[PDB]
Amino acid sequence: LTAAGAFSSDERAAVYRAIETRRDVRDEFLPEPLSEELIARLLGAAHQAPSVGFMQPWNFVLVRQDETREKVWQAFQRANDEAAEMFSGERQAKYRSLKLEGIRKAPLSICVTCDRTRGGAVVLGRTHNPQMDLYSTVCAVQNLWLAARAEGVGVGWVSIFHESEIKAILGIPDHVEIVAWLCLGFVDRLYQEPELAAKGWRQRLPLEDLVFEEGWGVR
Amino acid sequence: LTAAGAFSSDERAAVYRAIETRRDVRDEFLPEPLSEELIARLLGAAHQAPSVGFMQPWNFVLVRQDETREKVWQAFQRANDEAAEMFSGERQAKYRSLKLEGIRKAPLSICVTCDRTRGGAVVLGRTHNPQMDLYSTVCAVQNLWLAARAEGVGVGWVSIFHESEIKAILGIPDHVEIVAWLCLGFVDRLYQEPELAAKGWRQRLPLEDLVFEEGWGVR
Ligand SMILES: Cc1cc2nc3c(=O)[nH]c(=O)nc-3n(C[C@H](O)[C@H](O)[C@H](O)COP(=O)(O)O)c2cc1C
Ligand SMILES: Cc1cc2nc3c(=O)[nH]c(=O)nc-3n(C[C@H](O)[C@H](O)[C@H](O)COP(=O)(O)O)c2cc1C
Repeated sequence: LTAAGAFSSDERAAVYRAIETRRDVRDEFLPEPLSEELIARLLGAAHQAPSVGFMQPWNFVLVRQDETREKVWQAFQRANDEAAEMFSGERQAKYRSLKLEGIRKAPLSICVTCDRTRGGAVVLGRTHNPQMDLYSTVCAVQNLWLAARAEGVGVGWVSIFHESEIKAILGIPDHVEIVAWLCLGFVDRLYQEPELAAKGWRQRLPLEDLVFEEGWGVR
Repeated sequence: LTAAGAFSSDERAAVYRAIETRRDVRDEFLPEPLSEELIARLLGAAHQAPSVGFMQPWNFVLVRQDETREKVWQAFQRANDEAAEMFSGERQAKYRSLKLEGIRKAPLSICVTCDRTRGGAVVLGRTHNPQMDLYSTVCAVQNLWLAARAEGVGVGWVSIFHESEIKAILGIPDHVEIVAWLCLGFVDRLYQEPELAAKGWRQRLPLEDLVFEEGWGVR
């Protein structure tokens, strides 16, 4: 190991700037393809996330064809109407007004998966909670989401669809599970607070109400 | 919604630095207490994470007492004994020589939970994959891991336990699930590559092997 400590004031500020201004983007994606170099940078950041037992359970399928985007978007529509019919009155009306994906518009999409069987028979750290491998994959997603913002690339996670329909589109095996579908593209503008808060779907919870001391429920 | 774009060369480098140099720390934690302000910043960061339907399913149980850390440590050991047992001969010995937690060393520990029933009867984006709320919570963890790195603070995830045991020690309800136990403390030395690689457990996988173009298995 080598010497380490806190970043400089400017370095820490750049770190919190990405964490604080990254948004989940749906409708602001610009049409320019992301350079090959920029993509390698984004995947690299993801590849450096931590992973249980250093399993590195992830795979990334790059999707850049209209044909594929169309099939995925339709799978979204089928699922989204279904989700829509799970609400009523004004909350349903409000649900149908939200943009929940940017699939056909984002010049790039990425389906991040988790190979449940990588790492051999037994994987360190996943001996007691088997979901840790999936969680590892999410860490890879956030690292990319954060790297993306710094590059001025908007990223949007889309989870509205029946998994099996997507695995069919991409040919993903049974031992591999989809963790996320991500829409990517440059942006020249972002919301300053979560879009769902601005559109009145749900507001930011008071952090002070979610922190306990020693025991659950104890402030 | 306002104008936005890529970070400056220096800001981008800072974000990538945290991403590339952060590690899972187990045995280098320092006894020095973290200030309440430093803890607010780390928690603030996590709370800036994305969350399905803006669910914000997380809660953070700060642990700072010797007695709690002792009970939690015993839990770890039992779990870890039965885990080591799952490896044979050569590998088992290697497993046993690894340090997989700094529960007793870390001056601060944080149990990050996910309330499966928050957000109402139905929660946006979580109508097809009921796991999206846990995934959201992992995003919170990764933001805290990254901010912590910039603060010169180390973070170590420990998942080798029998969850039911930890829930009982912290008095966590049935509708709430533990996503992660994070050990925290200042750190002045960090491995230059994942500790498990340096110790011969698993090497870094070749990213080129995990990226596909358009469909699974296609280069
Ligand atoms: C696991 C997960 C799944 C998500 N799925 C969707 C989705 O399907 N459609 C969508 O518009 N947003 C989706 N989101 C984004 C949240 O709605 C978003 O985090 C929040 O409303 C805005 O957060 P932000 O302003 O930090 O981006 C998802 C987020 C997470 C963490
Ligand atoms: C979901 C998850 C659970 C983990 N659980 C443990 C654990 O129980 N004990 C441990 O020593 N490390 C644990 N780790 C850390 C990994 O072993 C470590 O991230 C990897 O070997 C190299 O990580 P780094 O690049 O962060 O150093 C966990 C990581 C993840 C993502």
